[PDB]
Amino acid sequence: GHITFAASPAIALAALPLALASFAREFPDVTVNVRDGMYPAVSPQLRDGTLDFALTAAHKHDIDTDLEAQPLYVSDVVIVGQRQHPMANATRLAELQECRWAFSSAPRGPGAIIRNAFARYGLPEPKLGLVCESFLALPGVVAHSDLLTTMPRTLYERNAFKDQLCSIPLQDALPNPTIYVLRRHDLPVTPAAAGLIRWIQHHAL
Repeated sequence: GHITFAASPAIALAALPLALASFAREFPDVTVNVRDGMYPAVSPQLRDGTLDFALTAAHKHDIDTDLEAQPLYVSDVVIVGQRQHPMANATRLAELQECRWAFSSAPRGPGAIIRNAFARYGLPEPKLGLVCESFLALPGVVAHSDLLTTMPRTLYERNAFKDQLCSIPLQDALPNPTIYVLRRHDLPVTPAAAGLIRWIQHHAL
């Protein structure tokens, strides 16, 4: 009667608090253990049963065979800088090509989202200003610098420095990651876990 799971920052900030409230009404007897986790770091923990499931970005084709992937949603990735950044009003990635970036976490390694974005539009590599694996730390770091970064729209909307940040109004396309429910496919689902996932799905809409 316990559920142990990991959640992405976007989910942890909006869907999760509402989902745990609704879930606790329906299953008042189940104790939840929630933690951060991103793929591929969660993979060993999913494999060995220490996590029941992880809600995380990943890429369909790049997930260990042991795991199934129920896609929930495509995240909304935004580019974020300090509010009066010289590139605040930029609409094309080429206009950003000389900025320094805070490379943020992603399944394929820090900055993978912006590097992939720059690559797909025929640009050279984005310039590395620093690596910030902590989504907790990221908004305050960017607010106190002229670094740009990428983050989930949910983090951009819900962080303690929101009054000191902007989102770049891009007309170019960012490779949005798909958020999955990741879990051993040989693990039957309990109605408790399944219901918690439905609630998270419901409130992330």
